[PDB]
Amino acid sequence: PYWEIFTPENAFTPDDKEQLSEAITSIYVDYVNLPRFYVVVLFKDMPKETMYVGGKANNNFVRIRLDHIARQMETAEVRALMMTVAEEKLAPFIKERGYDWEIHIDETPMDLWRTQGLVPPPPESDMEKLWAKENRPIPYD
Amino acid sequence: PYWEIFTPENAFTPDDKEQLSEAITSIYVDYVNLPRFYVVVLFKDMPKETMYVGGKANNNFVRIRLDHIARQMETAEVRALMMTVAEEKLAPFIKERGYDWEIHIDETPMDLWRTQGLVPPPPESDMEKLWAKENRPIPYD
Amino acid sequence: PYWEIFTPENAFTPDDKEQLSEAITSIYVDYVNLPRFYVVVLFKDMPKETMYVGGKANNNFVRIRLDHIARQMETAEVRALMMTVAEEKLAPFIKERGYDWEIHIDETPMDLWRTQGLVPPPPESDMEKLWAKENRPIPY
Ligand SMILES: [Mg+2]
Repeated sequence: PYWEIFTPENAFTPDDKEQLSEAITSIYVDYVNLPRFYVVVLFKDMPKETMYVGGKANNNFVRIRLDHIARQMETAEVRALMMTVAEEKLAPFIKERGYDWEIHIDETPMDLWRTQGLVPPPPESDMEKLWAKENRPIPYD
Repeated sequence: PYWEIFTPENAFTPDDKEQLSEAITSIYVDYVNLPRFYVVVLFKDMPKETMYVGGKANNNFVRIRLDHIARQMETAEVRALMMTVAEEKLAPFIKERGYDWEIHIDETPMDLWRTQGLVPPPPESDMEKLWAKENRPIPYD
Repeated sequence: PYWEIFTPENAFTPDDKEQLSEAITSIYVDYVNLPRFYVVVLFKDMPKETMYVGGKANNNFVRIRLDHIARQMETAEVRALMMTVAEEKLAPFIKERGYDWEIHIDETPMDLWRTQGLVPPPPESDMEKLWAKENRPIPY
């Protein structure tokens, strides 16, 4: 997963970002058994007067966009659950701190993706489980 | 709509950005009566020697990328019209100020999107018309 | 092609960025005769404690994402070749300098794309060849 989180400048401390990125990572570890290192979260500070909503600056706004590469979600129920779980992980840092926020996901081709130069193994394969156990990309054939 | 506009550092004043984001919002309001707050425009300043076109730094270049989430464009005619209107709104700020520029759009899944933790209502629904009237996301069932 | 390259602060000098974007550009020029100016590379410096991998800051990490707009890659072999050649161009600047790195591609619709306000010509068309030779969008 590839997460971008656009925030007001200095909204989050390093400890905040660690805790939030840990919560996001736990989504994929708990629900999909993904290797932890698949989960990338990029925090991007946005100065005042750079984020515009409906033609007006919103300096109290967190905008989230992510790509899902590793898996495709095939049912309405699973797709709704992903959005629900995402909101649960985010709420302590965003909603409950008074920010406005919005989030969307795109699904991108699994075969156009490399990590440390390696082709990630098939979903739910024994090799994927090994990558998850050691939490690193291990060369294989 | 989710717009990213990468510009040279200090290309636009806060007033420029408000006027441009307003022009962008008007595309969607005028043609379909979309809720205004669906339209997000993110301005990102890029310092010199960070944007490379054909292998050479171009410090006079505005690159625009957007996601369409709320609606799909189903005919060639509508898709061409969208690009035409986009160029019209952009021209006073970009082309006419001597910038080089390029723009593209991706369409992403409508059902993997939440605003203020809420599921946006169906297109052309009474609830969508209410969201547009109040220009706020209102909880519903 | 639309490339975003996220790096640790001050990882690359202007000369580094010039050479790397030239290498990336050579992919499309050499293999498909794409117009050079189609290839855009954006470098984004990321300060310490802004890139998190598996819940921990990785301050030694280069993340690459690109969109392919102009054409689609229709076979497994071509799609694999693209990733292989990309890794080859990147290695002298990233892998060989000791960074961790990751890359992925999305394919976006050809007909929702304009450059200098113009409709790009059809792939492999006579007009595309003129755009490539002059390396600029020629009204037509
Ligand atoms: Mg896409």
